[PDB]
Amino acid sequence: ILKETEFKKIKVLGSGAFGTVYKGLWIPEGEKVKIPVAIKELREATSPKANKEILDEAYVMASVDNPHVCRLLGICLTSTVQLITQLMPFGCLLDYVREHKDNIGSQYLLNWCVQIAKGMNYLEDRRLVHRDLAARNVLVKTPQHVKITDFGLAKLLVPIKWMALESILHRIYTHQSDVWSYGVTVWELMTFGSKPYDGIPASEISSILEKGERLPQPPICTIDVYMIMRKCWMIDADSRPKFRELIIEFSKMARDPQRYLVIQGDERSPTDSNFYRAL
Ligand SMILES: *CCC(=O)N1CC[C@H](n2cc(-c3ccncc3)c(-c3cccc(OCc4ccc5c(c4)CN(C)C5=O)c3)n2)C1
Repeated sequence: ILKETEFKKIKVLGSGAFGTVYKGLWIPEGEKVKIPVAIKELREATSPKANKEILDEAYVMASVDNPHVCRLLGICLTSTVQLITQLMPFGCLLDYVREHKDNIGSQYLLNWCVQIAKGMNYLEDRRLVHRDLAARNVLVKTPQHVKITDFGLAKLLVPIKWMALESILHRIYTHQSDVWSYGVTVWELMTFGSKPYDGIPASEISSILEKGERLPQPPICTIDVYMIMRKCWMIDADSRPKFRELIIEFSKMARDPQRYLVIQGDERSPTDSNFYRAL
C-alpha cells in the first residue's frame, strides 16, 4: 500500500476485462527520480474488504518468487485501485507473436510453451488456480523470458473461448481447467496470434465442445504437438495432461525444435542475446 501521490500515469499500454494498464513513473517521497513501473487502474470501484482480499491473496502467491509468474509489487488505494508490477517493455506475448509473425523460430515458440507450463506448475504446486491464462496474460520480459500476469484477478473481480467445458457450464475452476486454457494459449502461439473459434458466437461454444469440435491443427504443428493440445481439451478433466508432463514434453521438443514445428525459413542475435542476459 503506497501513496497515490508517488505514482504518475504517463502512457496507455492496453486494457483487459478489469482495467486499463499504463506505463507509470514512481517518484519516491523526498526524491526527484522517476522509476518506470506498470500500473493497472481497475475500472470498477472496490470495497476495502475486496482490497484486503487482493493484498492477502497476492501476499500468499508472492511468498516465494517464480521466474515465470508476475508478482503484485504494490497497490494505491484510490477511488479505484491501482495495481503496481514491474514494467515489461515487450508487452504481452499475444501482441509479440502477431508482430513477429514472419520472424519467430520454432525454438522460441517451444521455449515459451515450457515457461508458461513452468509458471502454471508453480501455481499448481502452491494449490493456486489462475482462472484466466491466455496469451494476452503472458508478458514478455525479454524474447527469451515470459511471465504470467493477473494471477487471481478473475476470482477476486468472461473468456468463454479459453474456458474448459466444466467452467462454462458450472463455473468450476481447477488446475485441470487451467490446463485447458494452456492448450488454447499454445494454440494462439502456434497460429501467431489467431483468435480461437473466430466467427463462432460465445453462446454456441459449449454445444460445439459437446459435439466433439475443437480448435484446428495450426499449419506449423506436427501431429505430436497438436495431440498435446487436443489432450488439454478432453471433456474428462482427469484425462488432460498435468503441467509437469507438459514441461517434460515441450522441453523434449525444444531440444530438437525443427522435428516438431515446420516454420517457413526457420533455419535462417548472438550479441543481443548476451546483452539481454547481462542487463
Ligand atoms: C497485451 C495485452 C494487454 O494489453 N494487457 C493489458 C491487461 C494485461 N496486463 C498487462 C500488464 C502489464 C504490461 C506491461 N508491463 C507490466 C504489466 C498488466 C498489469 C499491469 C499492472 C499491474 C498488473 O497486475 C497483475 C497482477 C499480478 C499479480 C497478482 C494480481 C495482479 C492480483 N493478485 C492477487 C496477484 O497475486 C498487471 N496487465 C495484458
